[PDB]
Amino acid sequence: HMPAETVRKEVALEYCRRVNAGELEGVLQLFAPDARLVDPLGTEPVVGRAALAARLAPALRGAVHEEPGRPYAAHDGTSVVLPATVTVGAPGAPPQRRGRTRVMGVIEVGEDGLIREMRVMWGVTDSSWTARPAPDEERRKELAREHCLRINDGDVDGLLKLYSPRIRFEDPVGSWTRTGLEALRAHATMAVGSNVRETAGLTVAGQDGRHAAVTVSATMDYLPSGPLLARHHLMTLPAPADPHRALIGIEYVMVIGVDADGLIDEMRAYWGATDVSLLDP
Ligand SMILES: CC[C@@H](C(=O)N1C(=O)O[C@@H](c2ccccc2)[C@H]1C)[C@H]1O[C@](CC)([C@H]2CC[C@](CC)([C@H](C)O)O2)C[C@@H]1C
Ligand code: NA
Repeated sequence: HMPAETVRKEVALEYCRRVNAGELEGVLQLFAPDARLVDPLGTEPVVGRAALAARLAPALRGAVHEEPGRPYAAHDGTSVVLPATVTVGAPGAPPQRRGRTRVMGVIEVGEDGLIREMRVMWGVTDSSWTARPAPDEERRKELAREHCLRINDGDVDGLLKLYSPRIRFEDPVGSWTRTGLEALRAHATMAVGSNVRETAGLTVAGQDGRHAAVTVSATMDYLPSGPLLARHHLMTLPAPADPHRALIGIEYVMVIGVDADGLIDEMRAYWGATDVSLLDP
């Protein structure tokens, strides 16, 4: 039996706390012995505690500081996503030569609560270490926001133009994969019919020429989603007295992957029961 959503959220924030405390050993104890770290996306994984120590020690020596945002869960018993800002320099650099990077970390926690995998999404356009251009990263972050805009405008035909016929999507992570534009059309049609509104917060790109992610605050009519969420352990609040007036709120992170033609061919949404609220009335 897998760690509760709130426990996985605790582990993600604890990682930041132990990094911040400068505790190399303490940090390492949070990871499984054979854990994998990918940072940034589009690099070889670091594998195992010896390798992780080699990777983290220089950052600890550079007084790395991590300022976490809000964590998001999933319905897979394992995943959690944490936006953060990370500041660091060479050992003993003044603030002048410390760079700051916006990231979103994806962690997969084991049954015992230890981190099995960590993938860190951030692009050059998310970091003060460089002003080099990366038009592709910007394009992908824009596409993530454009999804929300088209849903909000009720423009299902428009939304589908962003997507590949080969689109695989999963909502929430830990459900199942749906394939194809007609499935996306049905999902989007249900969203629009439920008065879904998707308000985007923060974006980051991955450095793999493929990924981007956006934080989203959504609302929608309590019916029909609420009773379905309740039945599948995704809404643990009491039912509203009048389901016809109530709204559901969901905080999530949407990760997208973009193909060789600039179309979105992968989409995942990270949220769980602890990310779901009820606006009643
Ligand atoms: C049936 C539809 C809904 C849905 O998938 N699910 C659901 O109820 O129950 C989940 C579920 C999961 C496992 C088992 C059974 C049910 C899942 C299928 C959700 O889908 C919506 C509306 C289309 C969209 C809007 C934004 C977004 C993220 C919140 C995502 C980026 O599309 O989800 C919100 C709605 C709660
Ligand atoms: Na930059």
